[PDB]
Amino acid sequence: DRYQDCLSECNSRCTYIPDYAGMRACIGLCAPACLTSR
Repeated sequence: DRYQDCLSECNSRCTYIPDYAGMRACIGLCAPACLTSR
């Protein structure tokens, strides 16, 4: 589903973030925004 795909690439995309806080927040908000925007 578009949800799994988006989240997948999204996570693996923001996974490059060295900061644990920035990474968790980025991926944590990326999904919600993606689902609400998609």
